[PDB]
Amino acid sequence: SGFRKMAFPSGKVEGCMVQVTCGTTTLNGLWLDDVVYCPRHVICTSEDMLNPNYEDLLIRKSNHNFLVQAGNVQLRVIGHSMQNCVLKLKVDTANPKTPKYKFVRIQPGQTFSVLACYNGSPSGVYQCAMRPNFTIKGSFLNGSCGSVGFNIDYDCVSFCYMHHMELPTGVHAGTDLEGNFYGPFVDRQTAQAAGTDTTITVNVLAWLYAAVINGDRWFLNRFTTTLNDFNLVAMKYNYEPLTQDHVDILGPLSAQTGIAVLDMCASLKELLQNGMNGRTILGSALLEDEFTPFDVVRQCSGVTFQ
Amino acid sequence: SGFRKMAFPSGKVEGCMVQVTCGTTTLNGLWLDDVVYCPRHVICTSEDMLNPNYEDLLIRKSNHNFLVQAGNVQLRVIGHSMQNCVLKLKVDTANPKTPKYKFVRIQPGQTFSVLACYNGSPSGVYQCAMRPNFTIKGSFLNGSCGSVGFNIDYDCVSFCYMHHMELPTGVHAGTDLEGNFYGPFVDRQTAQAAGTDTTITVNVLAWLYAAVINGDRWFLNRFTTTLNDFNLVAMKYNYEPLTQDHVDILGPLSAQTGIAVLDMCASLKELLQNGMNGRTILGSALLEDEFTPFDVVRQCSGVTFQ
Ligand SMILES: *[C@](O)(C(N)=O)[C@H](C[C@@H]1CCNC1=O)NC(=O)[C@H](CC1CC1)n1cccc(NC(=O)OC(C)(C)C)c1=O
Ligand SMILES: *[C@](O)(C(N)=O)[C@H](C[C@@H]1CCNC1=O)NC(=O)[C@H](CC1CC1)n1cccc(NC(=O)OC(C)(C)C)c1=O
Ligand SMILES: [Cl-]
Repeated sequence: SGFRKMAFPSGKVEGCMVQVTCGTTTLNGLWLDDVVYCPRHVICTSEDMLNPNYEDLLIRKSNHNFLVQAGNVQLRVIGHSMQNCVLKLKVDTANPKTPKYKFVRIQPGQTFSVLACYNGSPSGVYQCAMRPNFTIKGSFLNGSCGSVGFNIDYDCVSFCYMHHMELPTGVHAGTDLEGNFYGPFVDRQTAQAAGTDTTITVNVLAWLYAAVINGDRWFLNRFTTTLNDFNLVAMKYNYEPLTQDHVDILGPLSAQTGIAVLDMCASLKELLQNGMNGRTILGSALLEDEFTPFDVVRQCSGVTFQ
Repeated sequence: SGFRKMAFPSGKVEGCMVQVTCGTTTLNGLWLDDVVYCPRHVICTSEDMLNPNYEDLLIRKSNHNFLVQAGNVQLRVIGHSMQNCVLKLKVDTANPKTPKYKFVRIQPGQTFSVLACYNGSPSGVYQCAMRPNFTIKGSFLNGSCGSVGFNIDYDCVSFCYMHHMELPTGVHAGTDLEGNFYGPFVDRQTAQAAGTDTTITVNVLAWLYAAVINGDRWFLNRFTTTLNDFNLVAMKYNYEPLTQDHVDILGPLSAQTGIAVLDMCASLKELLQNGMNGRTILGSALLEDEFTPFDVVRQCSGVTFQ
């Protein structure tokens, strides 16, 4: 009973956070096995940030220019390389708390937990989504760079995000753990703007299913819709197109509630056209788009992590 | 920048969570030193839960009846006692990952993080407030009992909540770690209901401060109200009275933004009387009351925990 925006438990990632310092710049690093990963802009001064030639900057650095601290213990750096926009520091010590893990690149509309860190120390955890414009709506202050986003499957941590920068209107941009940016952003202190954002329709529908599961039913109507007619209405309110794959993906939730996906779509269509009339769904006065169908199943079925 | 509902890092609690099985009932326990703490209704069947005579049922229990599992490892139970609604199982092994901890009773209006567990394994983490009617709006399925609520200050875990119950309306009740219920609820199957709730005025003001810190300022106005005039209005909308102590507690946020509390209160008065008129504050179309002044200061100044 109840439905909450729920993060993964963070303990397996907490054990991997370290502090990386290069001269006067400090930020967070991820220590897995004998590698520490962090944003490459740890090597820049404020001078360099406007237009850094990173390759050039790194050449002038040495192993001993990188100070890596795990709690009380300094780790000796014995090597360094750059992959895309991340720096990999080989250290002499493998992390005894390294979990089973992999690195993944997620798609827009997918969700993940962020462990916000300052000076190598966990501060807080929260769930967000990769927006269709390839930003995230995070909560990040100066010092948070190198904080990571992740999913847990059973006992395997999938790392999908590392934090690099803030963009206009207080949204955030970063990379996968191979150092490729999500979206068309660069790690440069420069004028950059995200595209116009849209609502993740398939996630809105999953959350309507969560509502029904949790006993909010008032928005169910008597109608059905075609996919074509649903999209005509959705386009008009800046919703992402719903595809047949999305319809198929919502099938398990549809079977659990006995409400056909295109019946739920007719309900959503009406909500978009007429509004909510000051009425709430799962205690929300707007439609929520940061739960995937899998997130809903997980929470409503009680999936747990080893 | 940005502002999210943020839980504490859950790792220190995760290392304390175990599974407690008695006959047909499995739920979660908290393993600290050589004691496992769990809800005493673990000892009941179904006909027991009418009005269970806990003291009598416990006498008939053997230590051997309590199957405590910590990951792959059976903990041997060597004693058992009851304190109010909590069972203390003495086991032959002290938990090596026992953090620094305290047991505290929180006040209504204050927040904490919930680590929702099933079968002694973490499922997720989220932030809650102890409501003025002594319920929490959580997300708990069958198997969740024994999940705890906590705060962390530096390296110290303050355990404030252990989960026992769902009520009608999909809200939740439980005890402190000395086993005393928050509110007038009892641990048996008997029809039980939350009293009427109220909005935590001081928390709504803190969140309006959070919004200003983040540059969301459209609702600010040049007007001022007296405290009495504010309370005349807010009380009509089922908000808690704002006291001078609340005004003092908001001092830091007031000083940080330069906006006097009684200035800010005129915004709140106007938002109550006229609604938001299609706009949002920190992405919400409703007034949020589950951030304390401290939560705002912590998240907006990046304070850290290890
Ligand atoms: C990390 O480098 C860090 N040390 O934590 C920084 C985190 C951000 C600070 C404020 N919020 C954050 O998430 N990242 C930066 O400071 C980046 C560096 C990046 C380019 C390599 N950075 C530098 C300069 C400016 C900005 N952003 C900025 O000015 O944003 C607006 C919205 C004002 C245009 C930035 O992100
Ligand atoms: C735990 O005991 C557990 N095993 O996990 C139960 C957790 C709840 C089940 C679903 N969500 C929960 O939070 N708690 C109970 O089942 C309690 C037992 C407690 C009192 C000793 N319990 C027992 C009977 C009834 C109810 N509530 C109930 O039926 O509520 C509705 C809303 C259906 C009227 C209850 O919580
Ligand atoms: Cl809302």
